[PDB]
Amino acid sequence: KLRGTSHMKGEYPFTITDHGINIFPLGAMRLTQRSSNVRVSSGVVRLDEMCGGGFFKDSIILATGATGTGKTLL
Amino acid sequence: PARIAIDSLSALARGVSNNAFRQFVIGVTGYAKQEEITGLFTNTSDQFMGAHSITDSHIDTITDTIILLQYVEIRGEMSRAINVFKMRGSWHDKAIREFMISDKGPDIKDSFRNFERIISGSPTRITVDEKSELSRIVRGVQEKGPES
Amino acid sequence: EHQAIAKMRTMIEGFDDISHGGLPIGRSTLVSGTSGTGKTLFSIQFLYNGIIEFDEPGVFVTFEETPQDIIKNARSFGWDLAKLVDEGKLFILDASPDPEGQEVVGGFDLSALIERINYAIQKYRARRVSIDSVTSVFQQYDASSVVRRELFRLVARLKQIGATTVMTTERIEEYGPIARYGVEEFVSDNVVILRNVLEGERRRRTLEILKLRGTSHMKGEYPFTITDHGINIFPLGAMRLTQRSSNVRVSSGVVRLDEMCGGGFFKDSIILATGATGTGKTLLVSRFVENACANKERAILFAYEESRAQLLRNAYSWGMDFEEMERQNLLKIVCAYPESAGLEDHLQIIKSEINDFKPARIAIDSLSALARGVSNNAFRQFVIGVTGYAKQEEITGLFTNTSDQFMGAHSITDSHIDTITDTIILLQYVEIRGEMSRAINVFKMRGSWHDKAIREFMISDKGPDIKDSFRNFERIISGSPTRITVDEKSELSRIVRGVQEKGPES
Amino acid sequence: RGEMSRAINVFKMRGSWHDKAIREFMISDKGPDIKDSFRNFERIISGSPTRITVDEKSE
Ligand SMILES: Nc1ncnc2c1ncn2[C@@H]1O[C@H](COP(=O)(O)OP(=O)(O)OP(=O)(O)O)[C@@H](O)[C@H]1O
Ligand SMILES: Nc1ncnc2c1ncn2[C@@H]1O[C@H](COP(=O)(O)OP(=O)(O)OP(=O)(O)O)[C@@H](O)[C@H]1O
Ligand SMILES: Nc1ncnc2c1ncn2[C@@H]1O[C@H](COP(=O)(O)OP(=O)(O)OP(=O)(O)O)[C@@H](O)[C@H]1O
Ligand SMILES: [Mg+2]
Ligand SMILES: [Mg+2]
Ligand SMILES: [Mg+2]
Ligand SMILES: [Mg+2]
Ligand SMILES: [Mg+2]
Ligand SMILES: [Mg+2]
Repeated sequence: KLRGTSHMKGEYPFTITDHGINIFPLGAMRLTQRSSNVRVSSGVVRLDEMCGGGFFKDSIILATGATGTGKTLL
Repeated sequence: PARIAIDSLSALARGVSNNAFRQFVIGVTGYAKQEEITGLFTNTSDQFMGAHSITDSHIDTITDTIILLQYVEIRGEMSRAINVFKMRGSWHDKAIREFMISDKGPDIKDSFRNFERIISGSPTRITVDEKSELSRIVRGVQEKGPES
Repeated sequence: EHQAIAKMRTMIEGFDDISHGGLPIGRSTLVSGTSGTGKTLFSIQFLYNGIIEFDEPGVFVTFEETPQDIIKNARSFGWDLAKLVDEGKLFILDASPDPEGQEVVGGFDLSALIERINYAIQKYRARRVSIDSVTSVFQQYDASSVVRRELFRLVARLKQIGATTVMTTERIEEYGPIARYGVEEFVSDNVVILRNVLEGERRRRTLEILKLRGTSHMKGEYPFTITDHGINIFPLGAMRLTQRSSNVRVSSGVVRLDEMCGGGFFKDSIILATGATGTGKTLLVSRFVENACANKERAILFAYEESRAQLLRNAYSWGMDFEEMERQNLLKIVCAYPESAGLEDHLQIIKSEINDFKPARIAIDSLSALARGVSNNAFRQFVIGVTGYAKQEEITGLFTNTSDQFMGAHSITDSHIDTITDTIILLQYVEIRGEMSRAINVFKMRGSWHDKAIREFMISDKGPDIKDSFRNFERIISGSPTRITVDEKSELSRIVRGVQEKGPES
Repeated sequence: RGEMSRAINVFKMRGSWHDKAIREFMISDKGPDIKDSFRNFERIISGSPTRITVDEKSE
């Protein structure tokens, strides 16, 4: 509590390092990430063609599959 | 870095609770999203073939583009296959392709067109009279055209 | 009203509903809870409101906080108790001990205090009274039996005086005893309990009325939030089922669909769009929000999966420029991580934003996003909320739900919200010849007729294209169909040879 | 054919190339005698296969 004002409610994980306390407001970060129309290769030209030209520079790419399928390669 | 990659988020979700994982993901995800860093995350589905869900941990939603690898039982042999399941900004291919791994790398060949139930890993080969119709012996209407 | 007890209005949002009218007049209500639970706000706000809406001067007794501080803090929400104390509408009565004190004084002071309070009320002609943390008073050196007697006295003098008091109290455990000494619970006329349940790192505050000696009220815990406006409770169970229903129609942003929908969605309906990840629920919503703007209506989009930036890249790639939509002051996008608050909070942020903008169309992209980690009973209860609000407000709704398993989903929703929604538009993948193809289906419409066809649809730069169904297919829902042909080649436009042209001319 | 026959397979080899076939294999006083694959079966992995015996192309 902070009699008199507002704040963020809940627990928050922080880490004691060589630079003291470091708290990560994993709920404070805002949904204002920058997004463009740029492309980038992958290391696989054909894959680049299937994806439509290439992975966007601004994005997250996920690679699923059973053990041994070859994500580590990609 | 301009590009970051984490091999097996599936490794990090070992033991740790779900909610605590999803939190980590959102974390390493958004920091890379706002900082202009392209990132490739690796997930290993606990069960080869027959996997009914993209990720056991249900992260698939917090992602932009999904690339999927999955074994396909073909004639007593375990072959790979790849699919750009989804991409938010682009068009991307909808063909579940085959692919070999060599000393050179990943060669993405064709799709399994003559099959059914591919996603289940153990597909059903099904040509038995390919698209040329029972008229491969074209009936016999064409018996008038050539003469003397 | 049929209630043997005449109640007084707190004017705190929804408390009155929960208490079926507000506090009983001439009695005392124990409002207790742990630390930072809302006690002092409630009390303060209880006096305030009686002052601003009924000109009912009030007396506020403090045992720990300083009279300067109760004023200082009270500005946080935007009230000037100062001025009120100036007009003599609010007398603050300081009973905090001193920074340079002694030891011993809690019985003849309880008598002196009663005699004190009687005065202030007599002098200010007050009708409302608060007593903050009586607990801290016996917190000098006492035991159960001495408290009960000393409370009883105060309460009894208060009721003889005819005052409608409110006493705050502390507890240690969120679910254990109600009060500290475990005696306040039985000497009060009414008991209001405030909790700040931790549970999974987040924090949820609820308000409960255990008892009102004399009347009915709303049983159980009810969520509430503290904001720049004070306390705010949501009677998620008091929300009656008497929402208006019309036969009007509204586009879906996509024509073919509309057809499929008997003629465009109902103005008064909750719309559910399920399907595997990547099926294009997001797309559809974008069109649904767009169309309202193309017709000059206001609509909000609450996105819990995509950034406001990305939401625009993709929206443009699908044609439809959201930029303008923001400019013409017709579309308003929100964006919020579900982990950036609890359900009680998100529910209100939505409502609020729904008021400051008066949408006609609302679209929450990914309810299954909000379902992350929450207990189903807590989620279902959220859904009912947003949904309900939207229904009783004539605001069409388009909700989105993503299924945990692509292809092979034996259920519309994993949270079984199915029956809350009025219309359902389904999306899924179809492994047709080594290829993942999209298929759209209008599963159910409550008031219309809607097509019963599982049409294939392809996504393009222009957007959604609704073709035809895989008639010659069995096990379609299986995700990976089987193809049986009694025909196919059948008419439609046989005539072989050279049927086409090419890019040159036709 | 109503018999519990074994099969071996190198599922994944990180460095090497390893064979991809699912090979039949028996056991005797000599040890493991790996045989041929089930080239003409479907759903081996599942355990309860299904011979294809495709009518070739049927001429
Ligand atoms: N030099 C190579 N030549 C042919 N095939 C190879 C070669 N190296 C690896 N492979 C094949 O690729 C697979 C290796 O998988 P990969 O390293 O891509 O990562 P993964 O499947 O995502 O994760 P993990 O390595 O833990 O299994 C092997 O199962 C094997 O069949
Ligand atoms: N403007 C505000 N907006 C949002 N929250 C606020 C605001 N002002 C105060 N709060 C919150 O309200 C709480 C204040 O509690 P309050 O002073 O009403 O009584 P209490 O915690 O029940 O008892 P005590 O006075 O002993 O702490 C704090 O926990 C704080 O986080
Ligand atoms: N410009 C485009 N052209 C062709 N297809 C596109 C285009 N944009 C997106 N798509 C397709 O639509 C999908 C994007 O999904 P969409 O944003 O519509 O929401 P969703 O699938 O319902 O939910 P989520 O995006 O959270 O997975 C991609 O996977 C892709 O196949
Ligand atoms: Mg692996
Ligand atoms: Mg690996
Ligand atoms: Mg998604
Ligand atoms: Mg306190
Ligand atoms: Mg207090
Ligand atoms: Mg989405």
